[PDB]
Amino acid sequence: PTLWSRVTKFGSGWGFWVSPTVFITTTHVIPTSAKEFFGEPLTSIAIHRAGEFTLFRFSKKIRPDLTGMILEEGCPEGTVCSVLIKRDSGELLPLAVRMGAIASMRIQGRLVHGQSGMLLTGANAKGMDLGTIPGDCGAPYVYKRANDWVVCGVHAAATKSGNTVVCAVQA
Amino acid sequence: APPTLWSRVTKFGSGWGFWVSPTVFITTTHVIPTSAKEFFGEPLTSIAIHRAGEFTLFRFSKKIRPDLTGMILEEGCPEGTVCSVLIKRDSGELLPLAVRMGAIASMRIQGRLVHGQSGMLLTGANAKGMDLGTIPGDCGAPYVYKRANDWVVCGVHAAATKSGNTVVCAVQ
Amino acid sequence: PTLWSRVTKFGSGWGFWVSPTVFITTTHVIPTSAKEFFGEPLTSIAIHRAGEFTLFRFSKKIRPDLTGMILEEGCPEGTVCSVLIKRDSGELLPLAVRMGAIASMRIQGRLVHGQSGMLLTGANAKGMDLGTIPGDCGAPYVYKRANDWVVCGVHAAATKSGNTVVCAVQA
Amino acid sequence: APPTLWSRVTKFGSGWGFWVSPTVFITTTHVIPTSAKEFFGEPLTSIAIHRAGEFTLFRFSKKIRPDLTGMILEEGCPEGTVCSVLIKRDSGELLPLAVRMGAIASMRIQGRLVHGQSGMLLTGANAKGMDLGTIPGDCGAPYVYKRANDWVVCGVHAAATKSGNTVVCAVQ
Ligand SMILES: O=C(O)c1ccccc1OC(F)(F)F
Ligand SMILES: O=C(O)c1ccccc1OC(F)(F)F
Repeated sequence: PTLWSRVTKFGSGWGFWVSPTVFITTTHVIPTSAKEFFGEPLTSIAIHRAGEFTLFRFSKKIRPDLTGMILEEGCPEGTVCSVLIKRDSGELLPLAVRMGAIASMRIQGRLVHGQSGMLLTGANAKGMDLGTIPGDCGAPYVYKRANDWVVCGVHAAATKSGNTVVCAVQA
Repeated sequence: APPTLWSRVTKFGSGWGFWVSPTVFITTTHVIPTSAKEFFGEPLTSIAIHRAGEFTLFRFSKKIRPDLTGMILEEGCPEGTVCSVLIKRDSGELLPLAVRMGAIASMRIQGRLVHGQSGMLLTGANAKGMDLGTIPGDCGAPYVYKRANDWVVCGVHAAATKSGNTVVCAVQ
Repeated sequence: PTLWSRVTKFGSGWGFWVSPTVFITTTHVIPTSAKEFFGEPLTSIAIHRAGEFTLFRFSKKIRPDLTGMILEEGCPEGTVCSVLIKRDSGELLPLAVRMGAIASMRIQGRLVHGQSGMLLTGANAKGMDLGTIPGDCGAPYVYKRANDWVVCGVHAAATKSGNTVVCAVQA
Repeated sequence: APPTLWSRVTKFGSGWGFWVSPTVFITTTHVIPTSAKEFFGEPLTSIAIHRAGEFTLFRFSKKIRPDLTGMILEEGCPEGTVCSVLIKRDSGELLPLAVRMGAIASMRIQGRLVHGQSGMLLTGANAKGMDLGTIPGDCGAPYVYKRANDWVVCGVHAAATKSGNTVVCAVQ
């Protein structure tokens, strides 16, 4: 009965269960030495990568407690999403982000491609929480539309200021 | 928010309260159990109650929480200050909901008349629900913000609109 | 062909032409000594006041160049409106405001009733423009909905900070 | 924005340009008339052109605008800075559109590849239109912001998305 339930610690960051068999994450957090994930051998896992966005489809239900949600290739410009950040502290941190255009976007010295957005906290977090930290990568971008939650990508990067974030998206 | 702030948040009646010092506990008036004659081992006799509408402050005659340092409680915060509401949810999960504070207001929220410092949640578009917004069970949860050095507490969770987006913090 | 066209200097502030015969303004800006407005005698003008919101209906078309727009009693909580500020300088200043609840709201020492909102400029204007000044009262609150512009009230007050505004609304 | 800043905004080709000093005029590359051999009485011969994609700077050999003081032009602004875009519209109307600036970006805007400092308009929800947003005619309009004492200029209007909400400022 909760979206928070779907946000799972993974590699150097997090990922998100879209359904009992589909898990999405940020490509840079995935382990580079692995034979199995969540007790299924890589043998049995379809991997689909598109830049900083990776989708895994398992051959058996890993989370049969979940129903399948809508996944979309980003959202309409001006949509206000929630980035669902979990911290190792036990803290849950849903932050509002106004989404902008698809772009390639030089984020502290790095070329990153995805949908840009700006945190509504503007306070421009520098250790009060209120913004993202490197450890948060792979957290999902969701919003409510009619009666349904939509997930439209995963957290790939953020600028020192904290104002600008990049959501990696399905191709 | 630091653990010593989470530490001050106590389960109380139909919601929560917050330890400002070893002898001072604050909460929302409507969560206080109406028939209670004793709190933390002390009878009403031994407790100073100060009530102003939906804000209630208890001062005990002995240190109930000697592990704590006295903190700054202020009468709300400056307009435009972004606060965290320290909400505990099922399973030792900590939910510090970001809120932009505005004006001292009076409102009718679902039949009932409410007075305090209004704010708007910064967690999502329609914050209607337990995942992005408040629930009745969160009443009494403290509003807090970090200054240059400090954290300060400025009120307790009293109400939210059917939409989710607007909250009311009751104030000293 | 422009919404800006409908924003007309008036008394100590402004008002807005909803149609050729209907003009809305903030009650406190209206002149307290008058026999005619826009060349029609008060004789011929229906006045409807509700607190800080006043509607005038003329007996003849004053602005027959305009079509009639939708007027609504405030908007849904979380709607992002535009306050259409005109300055005596010639400047046009559309500012985004996220609307909140109907409330009575003590704004620098004054009881004002209407829909509260917060300026997205957050910078909290103190002489860069980016916020309202007393002279701006009566400016309309509009937003786009399907193919139609909606007007849902007029600017009645703002806090020193600049963050909080009150939109006066139809009863 | 002060009148001495509005004063610097000149009608130029398919849009606008801006006088940084008596001898320095900046604009968006794509508004420059392609067949022009003379500007403000001077032939190309006598003008220093510096071009970096969609930003063009002209330095003349004589004071074209001796009424002006030299101003600070910077290579864009810090992330989170709120700028004004100094747009002139039909009838001596002045439209300083509020924009929150973000990251140096590369985008495809309606078939065409664009590079500069991205921002989001603060004028309304869907800024699609001339009343809340930009139009093709606004290209070259300067981006400016007020500091403690100063105003600074940090780029010129190069592009906007079909939605309205995202703009691109080309930078030195
Ligand atoms: O001191 C205790 O017994 C205690 C134990 C767990 C949690 C809170 C406590 O403090 C108090 F609220 F005062 F009871
Ligand atoms: O100095 C002038 O002739 C002048 C007159 C009106 C507007 C701009 C002007 O400056 C210049 F752009 F340089 F032409």
